[PDB]
Amino acid sequence: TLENCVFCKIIKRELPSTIYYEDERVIAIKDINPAAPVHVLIIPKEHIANVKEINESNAQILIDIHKAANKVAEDLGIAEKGYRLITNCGVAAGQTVFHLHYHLLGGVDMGPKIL
Amino acid sequence: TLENCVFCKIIKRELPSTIYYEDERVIAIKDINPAAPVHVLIIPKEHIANVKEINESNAQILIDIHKAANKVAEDLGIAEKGYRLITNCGVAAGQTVFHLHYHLLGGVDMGPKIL
Ligand SMILES: [Zn+2]
Ligand SMILES: [Zn+2]
Repeated sequence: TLENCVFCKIIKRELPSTIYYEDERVIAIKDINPAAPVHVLIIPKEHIANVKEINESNAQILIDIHKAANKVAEDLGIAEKGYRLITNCGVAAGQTVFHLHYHLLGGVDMGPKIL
Repeated sequence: TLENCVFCKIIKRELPSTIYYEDERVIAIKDINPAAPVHVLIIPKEHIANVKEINESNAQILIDIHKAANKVAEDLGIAEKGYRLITNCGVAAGQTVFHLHYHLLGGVDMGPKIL
């Protein structure tokens, strides 16, 4: 855990959340400034800055991350039409919370341009 | 392999490519219609439609995928400023080639809006 990390705080129940999935390794929460009708953040409980810090010792968390993305996509009714997953590394990529997460986005036709 | 899949063809050398990383499980190639100065597709050799088909039996490929994304991000000089990874499931999410891949995007400030 990092003292000053909003997601770490959310995990330890120092701030509120809307939690769509949870276990000892990962949590999935509602993004409070959604960029699409369904916008969930899939967050590993271990504080790691972004995917640049993933390596041989911790990489299994990617599995949990994608597992929970799929389960939540089903639970929230976007799985069949589909969805986008995004993770960012660094401020140039738009990262503003430096604790690894994927954005699960869905419920609107997002179309051709990915950027 | 699927007969009619462009990426499968690329892998079997029936079409050309610019290949930044390769082993028996994964390949990373240049996107020929780049959406950013660096735009690489990270593609598992096994033909799977998108991440909705990832499950307990095949999920280890996510690791290879993120490993190669990181190595290529370093090789191409975008790792330090950072980068975005994107994968899409379904036409509503903008998927047009139905063989699982991540887009590795970098070399330009992409900023706040992820969609
Ligand atoms: Zn944290
Ligand atoms: Zn294929």
